[PDB]
Amino acid sequence: NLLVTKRDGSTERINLDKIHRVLDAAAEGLHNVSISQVELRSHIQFYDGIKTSDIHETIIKAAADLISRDAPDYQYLAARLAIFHLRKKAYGQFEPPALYDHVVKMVEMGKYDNHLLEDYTEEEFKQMDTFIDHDRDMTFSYAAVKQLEGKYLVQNRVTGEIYESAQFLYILVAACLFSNYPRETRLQYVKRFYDAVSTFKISLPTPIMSGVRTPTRQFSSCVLIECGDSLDSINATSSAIVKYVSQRAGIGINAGRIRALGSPIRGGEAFHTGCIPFYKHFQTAVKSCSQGGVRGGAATLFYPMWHLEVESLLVLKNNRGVEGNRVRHMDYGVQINKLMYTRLLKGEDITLFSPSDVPGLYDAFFADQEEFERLYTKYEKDDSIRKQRVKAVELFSLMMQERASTGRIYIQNVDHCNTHSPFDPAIAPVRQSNLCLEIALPTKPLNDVNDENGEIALCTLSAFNLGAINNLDELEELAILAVRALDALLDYQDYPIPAAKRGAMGRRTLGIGVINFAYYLAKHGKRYSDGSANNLTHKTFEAIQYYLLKASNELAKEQGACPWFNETTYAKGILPIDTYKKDLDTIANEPLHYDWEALRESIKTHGLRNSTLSALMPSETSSQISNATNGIEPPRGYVSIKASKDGILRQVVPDYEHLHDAYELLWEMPGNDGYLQLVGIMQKFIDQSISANTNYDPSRFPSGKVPMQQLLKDLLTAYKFGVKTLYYQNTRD
Amino acid sequence: QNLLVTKRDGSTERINLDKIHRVLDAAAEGLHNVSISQVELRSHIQFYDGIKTSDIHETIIKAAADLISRDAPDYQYLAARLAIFHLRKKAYGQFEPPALYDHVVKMVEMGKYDNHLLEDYTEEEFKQMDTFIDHDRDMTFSYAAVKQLEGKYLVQNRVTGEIYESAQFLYILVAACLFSNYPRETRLQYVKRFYDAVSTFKISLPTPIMSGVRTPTRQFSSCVLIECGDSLDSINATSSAIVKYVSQRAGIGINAGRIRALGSPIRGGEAFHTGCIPFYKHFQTAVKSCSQGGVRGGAATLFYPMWHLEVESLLVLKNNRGVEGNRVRHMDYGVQINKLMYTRLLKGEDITLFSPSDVPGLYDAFFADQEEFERLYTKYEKDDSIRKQRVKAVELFSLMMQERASTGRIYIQNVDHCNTHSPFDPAIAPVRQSNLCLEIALPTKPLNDVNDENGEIALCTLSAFNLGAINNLDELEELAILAVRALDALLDYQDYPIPAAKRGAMGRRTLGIGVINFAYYLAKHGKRYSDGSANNLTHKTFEAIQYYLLKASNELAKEQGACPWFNETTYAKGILPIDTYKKDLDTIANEPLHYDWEALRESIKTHGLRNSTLSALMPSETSSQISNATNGIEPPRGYVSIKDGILRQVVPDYEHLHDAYELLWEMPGNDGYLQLVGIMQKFIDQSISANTNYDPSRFPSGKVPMQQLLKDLLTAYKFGVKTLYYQNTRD
Ligand SMILES: Nc1ncnc2c1ncn2[C@@H]1O[C@H](COP(=O)(O)OP(=O)(O)OP(=O)(O)O)[C@@H](O)[C@H]1O
Ligand SMILES: Nc1ncnc2c1ncn2[C@@H]1O[C@H](COP(=O)(O)OP(=O)(O)OP(=O)(O)O)[C@@H](O)[C@H]1O
Ligand SMILES: Nc1ncnc2c1ncn2[C@@H]1O[C@H](COP(=O)(O)OP(=O)(O)OP(=O)(O)O)[C@@H](O)[C@H]1O
Ligand SMILES: Nc1ncnc2c1ncn2[C@@H]1O[C@H](COP(=O)(O)OP(=O)(O)OP(=O)(O)O)[C@@H](O)[C@H]1O
Ligand SMILES: Nc1ncnc2c1ncn2[C@@H]1O[C@H](COP(=O)(O)OP(=O)(O)OP(=O)(O)O)[C@@H](O)[C@H]1O
Ligand SMILES: Nc1ncnc2c1ncn2[C@@H]1O[C@H](COP(=O)(O)OP(=O)(O)OP(=O)(O)O)[C@@H](O)[C@H]1O
Ligand SMILES: Nc1ccn([C@@H]2O[C@H](COP(=O)(O)OP(=O)(O)O)[C@@H](O)[C@H]2O)c(=O)n1
Ligand SMILES: Nc1ccn([C@@H]2O[C@H](COP(=O)(O)OP(=O)(O)O)[C@@H](O)[C@H]2O)c(=O)n1
Ligand SMILES: [Mg+2]
Ligand SMILES: [Mg+2]
Ligand SMILES: [Mg+2]
Ligand SMILES: [Mg+2]
Repeated sequence: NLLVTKRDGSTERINLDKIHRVLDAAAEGLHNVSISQVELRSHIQFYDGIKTSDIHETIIKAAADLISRDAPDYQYLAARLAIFHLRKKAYGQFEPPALYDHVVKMVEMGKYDNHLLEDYTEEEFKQMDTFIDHDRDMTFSYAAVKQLEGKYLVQNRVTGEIYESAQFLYILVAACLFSNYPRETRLQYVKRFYDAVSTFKISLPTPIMSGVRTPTRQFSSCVLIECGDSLDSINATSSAIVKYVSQRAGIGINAGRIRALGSPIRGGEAFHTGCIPFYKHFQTAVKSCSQGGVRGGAATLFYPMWHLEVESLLVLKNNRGVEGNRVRHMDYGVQINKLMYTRLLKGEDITLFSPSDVPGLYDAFFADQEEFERLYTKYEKDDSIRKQRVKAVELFSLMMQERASTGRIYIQNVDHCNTHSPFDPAIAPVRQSNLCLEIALPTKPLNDVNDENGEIALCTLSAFNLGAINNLDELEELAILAVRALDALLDYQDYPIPAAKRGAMGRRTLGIGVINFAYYLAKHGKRYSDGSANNLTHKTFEAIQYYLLKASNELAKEQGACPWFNETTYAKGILPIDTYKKDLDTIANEPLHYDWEALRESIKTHGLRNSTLSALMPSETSSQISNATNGIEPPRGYVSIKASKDGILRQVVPDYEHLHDAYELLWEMPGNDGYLQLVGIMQKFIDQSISANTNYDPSRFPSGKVPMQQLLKDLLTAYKFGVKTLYYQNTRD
Repeated sequence: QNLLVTKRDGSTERINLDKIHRVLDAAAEGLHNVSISQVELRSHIQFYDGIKTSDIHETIIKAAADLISRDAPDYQYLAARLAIFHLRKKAYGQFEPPALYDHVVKMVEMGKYDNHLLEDYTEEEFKQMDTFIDHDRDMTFSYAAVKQLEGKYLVQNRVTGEIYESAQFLYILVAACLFSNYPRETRLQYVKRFYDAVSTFKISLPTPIMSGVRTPTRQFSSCVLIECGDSLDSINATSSAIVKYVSQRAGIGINAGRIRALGSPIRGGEAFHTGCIPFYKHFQTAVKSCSQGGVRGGAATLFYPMWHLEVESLLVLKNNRGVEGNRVRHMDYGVQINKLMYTRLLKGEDITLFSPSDVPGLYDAFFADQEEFERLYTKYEKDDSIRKQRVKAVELFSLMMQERASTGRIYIQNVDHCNTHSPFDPAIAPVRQSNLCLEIALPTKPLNDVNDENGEIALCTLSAFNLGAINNLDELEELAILAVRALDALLDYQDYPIPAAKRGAMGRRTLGIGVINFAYYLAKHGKRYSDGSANNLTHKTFEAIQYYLLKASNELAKEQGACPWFNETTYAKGILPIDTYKKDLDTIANEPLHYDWEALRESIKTHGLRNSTLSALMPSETSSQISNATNGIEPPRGYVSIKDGILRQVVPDYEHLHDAYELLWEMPGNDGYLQLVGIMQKFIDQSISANTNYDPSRFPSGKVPMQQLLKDLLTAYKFGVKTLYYQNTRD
């Protein structure tokens, strides 16, 4: 005699057969799943007059809780049930409308960009509708669908109303990005690109997934802003942060130029009150807005190791201090070079300077290591220059201690970023990184928010799904599609800050990485830790960079090289294979299989459409769409528990049934050596950097505490193999 | 063995107590009831072998300063002169200052003085200005004055600590700079007259003028008012202007009430608005990012309407019982209230809260049109389609007064009073905010960029009349001419880092001239604050002040032209403050107008005013110490006030007036004080930094009841009080 409340507000007798019908449809083709089990977990929570939507959410939750090693197919059962509900939420029915009718209505509501109706005819929308396979929504895993409804699908962030479905997302991303292409080839690209992303061969980032089709055009994930030593630059930097955080971007801030506490201002008219009060101002700029209504804003701030306030800056995330000297809600990257490590190894002292007191030292730190060492030792001997001496061991230990405590103190090897780089340090040095330490681009400080002479670096991302290819030669066509889409995006999107448009239009920097690398190694029967994957990694990432360059080179023939191509090492006929750190020759003997010399000349002759092409991002969120292992990281477990706005999610490794023994889980590794070696080998070909993690299990160490010696050893090992940056440090609980 | 001292050059010589004694005799000349032996004994015991001669001098300064008392007040002059002696050595290497011209040349060469001085004046003119100077006026400072001189005002290295000048050089060059664009026929006559006025303490100058005017950095406006719009572009523009102006000696008043509430849709729902508090935090770090020109810390007051949707969250931002996520403690706040809000309180009704983005026209009418506000308010209160929240008026007001009592830093602005009794036409240029210390009330316009030419930032330049230095009220005629001319010339002389600020300054040319030594003034007339015995005297006094201020600015309009936007003032329509004051004042004062305001009215309507505003009563907490004045209109805490460390300051003429003063905690309540404020406000163009005071021990169970807090609040409104500054609670 129990009643349920329908969508129209009316009530009718409960019908358990209707629910069974829906469960049957979602369980089609699945193995080792039980409808009864979901029913048992669901029926008990029903009550008189329960809303029909609350019933649907109950059975989704019930199926999601049953995701396990014994029955992994619950990941599709839970996903499909969620898909069913999302259809009702968006369309009021299961079957999606015609694409054209959908677009017209959505443009009328102001949810889609007007250009869609201007750039495509009704005939073309009907033709694009034939490209769409809505049954591909039944190929998602549960974690994927939660990211879709939570972040990616176009929706009202106040109401919660869903406006679209996954395949409309995919086709309109493709339609918008190729909207400026000639009608002779346009739809052919739209279809090819739609297939590539909807069948998970190419992975798209969050701001593209949630942005490309909306009236707000900003799809770059990474924004790099260099701050100058003036109030005008600090104000400009702060404004650019607020504007770009609110428009879907994560921020990298370089504030190393700012003079130290106690420095004179205007000849001594003022006493400099320090960097920390300005860091706080950058922090509130980041936390002032949400990231385009999708997630919270975040930033990583960079400063040199030899900065005079470095001992104060290193403990900014430490919870044991007053608010006066704590800036906890930002991450930090300490910038290091060969000389600093040398002082550590020789057990010597490091001299701290304010960049305002040492002419030329800051610039040489990134561009010229010989000049740096000349100026550094010269200023160390100058009594007239304000300075402070610290033991290198104590300084490094403090850094690694804070890195261990928080996990969010990062390292950037600035010499590696410039000796092995797509840029000439004498023309455009790399002086910072981004939020997740995989981006390395040239920048220039601003004197105003609208300063035409400043440069903010933008990087637009994507990733190759290494688990979705049978041969490395598939990367060629995939690279062409990826490069063309991201490069066309640069002309398509808008730029709230003029200095950012400068860097984007001048360099056209792309950052394309990989996902499902752990799955990839598992299929080849290799491991992270023992070194069995060294040569396979070398072979694999050679193919990736080669086809990326080849695609960008061909696109230069068609549309012209980027305006500032002559500032690259590529322009001088220098390739990544020429400048890598030679210690890599001791850990890999895989030969080059592709014709780089023919490629070298073609680049030297026609140039590149893009100054950078590769960067290995963590893909923490975006990789969940294809149920991939994120980036290059090994999974935590066969069934991982990840975070979400709704609650906890269970995510299964791809093909657990056949590869349960093939995977090497994160905490099954003896140490970081094997991992750091793979990262170094990757870096040989990667244009920018890699979001490299370090991992430590306290229980594997005596007295349950990781010795400082081990931390410093892995740090030096990373530098030895040319690793440019270090991201998270994970400490097991 | 013999005890040695270390000289300045690093050498040593046998200690000579006679040298110290001789220095003490020079500083004690003409003083009474002081003992050199007392100072020497306290100093000698702290001496040690090889003691630096400069540490010797600092010791005898401390010794004299510790003997400052009611019994022997002249130690305040003993300690000061000793401090002046030492400051001479630091700046010149000797007691006697160099010739003015040689000093200026060297300081310009060192980059400590502005280049224009050597361009605008000849060597002959500097030698002539040197004849105006009386360096012996340095011996007329009190100790607190000299501590502010060496600490904040004298040109010095903020990293080194090196002093570069003395007080009379400060005074002569402030005058020389401000009148530097004057015709040579009258220029040096203005320089001498103005130098005499400030060095003999007739006119009091504010901190950024005292520490700024002669330096290469030209920004001397004390108050900067920035209105923020509901957009990121405006928020970014506001943040930039704050950082720039704090760094250049200014205090900030922020209007952030237009910002839509937490939960509001953005771009039709593309985003969820995360609230005002994260932006308030961004403003706080902007204020605290810089020092104020190297002199003191940055500070700001932020303003919002009482009917804002987040008002309950905004009111507790200084409350120390919360996580950092919803606490912005290092800023002050001004709650904006009007008649309709008070009515709901008195009637025991509800107040409806809105986000200004959801109530078209309500925010503007809140300041400009009380009739239209009530129409829109009641209309929107019944609209179900409009997001809203209802709160009992009693509970909302109690929360506000609770946080005001706990912190002392939650302020009140009666926005209707600020626009019905104003030099500005609310239909053209409404007053929508105040400043840091709640005495400034000027028009603003939000910016869309830091370089936006269509925005308006309000700047106010300050000064004060020393009421304890005048013999008759007609001496204000001369002093007003000097004060107005100096501040008006300053506007063309100084620079403007933000274009929107230059717009308001050049367009309205708003000045804020107040008073100091008011407590000393009442004491000389045998009046008190509390009983109402000074109501008519206050009326008579502040009538003369505003009249002579308007008259000075009216004459200045004839000579140089009225301000560009004079047409936006009530003065332009022939309306005077004596026409628009709150009528309840007629019940607490029957003093007639002694000056010809009708003749002035005709003159203003014809020739205009050089300045849109002229009067504002600032607290003058720092600047008043220079003349050893009682600060502003506030009564002293004691005969010896304790304000490097601790300072002792004696009220002027303690010997003859110890019985005439009425100390702060000798008062029954705030009624007598609030009536004086209301009477003052009748003539004041802008507002007054009005304090409320409470002694818990006078109340049952040692706690001031909310009913009493609300009574004083309503009393202030009753008498047309525009703003409320500090609430002081006795310990
Ligand atoms: N009478 C019912 N008794 C039990 N479950 C029901 C009943 N009607 C619908 N459900 C279940 O509720 C869930 C949500 O279905 P649905 O979104 O179609 O709700 P609805 O009220 O039927 O909507 P509409 O009337 O627009 O079709 C489904 O799992 C469906 O099987
Ligand atoms: N052909 C289908 N294949 C898969 N899922 C479907 C199909 N048709 C409908 N669904 C989904 O199943 C759920 C229930 O659909 P539907 O409203 O038709 O049934 P019901 O609500 O149980 O019954 P009714 O609403 O007619 O009382 C919805 O979430 C809908 O999107
Ligand atoms: N009042 C202040 N308080 C604290 N820091 C300040 C202040 N003014 C400027 N700074 C800092 O001093 C540095 C220089 O400031 P800025 O360049 O804008 O002024 P400037 O006139 O060029 O002086 P300088 O010639 O010394 O550089 C910057 O790091 C800025 O943040
Ligand atoms: N991502 C964001 N997170 C939080 N607050 C935001 C964000 N973007 C904008 N805001 C706030 O929303 C308000 C409106 O923003 P703004 O005017 O700059 O953008 P807009 O495109 O004009 O949007 P709208 O048309 O809704 O006004 C401002 O108060 C601003 O601070
Ligand atoms: N030999 C001394 N013994 C004791 N007190 C002294 C001696 N010389 C100076 N003083 C006192 O020290 C204080 C500081 O005086 P002053 O600045 O002139 O020091 P100084 O070393 O004598 O400098 P300078 O050489 O420039 O005259 C004064 O009170 C002075 O009387
Ligand atoms: N004529 C004066 N009137 C008042 N104070 C003076 C006079 N001459 C000097 N002083 C002050 O007295 C202090 C001491 O002056 P001065 O250096 O000449 O004497 P001293 O330090 O005691 O002895 P010494 O000759 O060893 O320096 C200084 O602070 C100086 O400014
Ligand atoms: N929570 C996050 C995650 C990523 N990012 C940005 O996205 C870049 C790559 O991160 P990612 O590949 O994990 O991001 P997703 O696109 O996978 O969400 C980083 O450099 C950040 O700039 C961010 O701003 N905020
Ligand atoms: N600590 C202070 C005090 C005052 N002020 C500014 O000075 C104005 C009047 O204060 P005041 O007259 O007490 O300042 P002084 O000139 O006496 O130092 C206020 O409106 C503030 O804008 C400031 O910026 N910082
Ligand atoms: Mg139904
Ligand atoms: Mg500078
Ligand atoms: Mg001496
Ligand atoms: Mg807007």
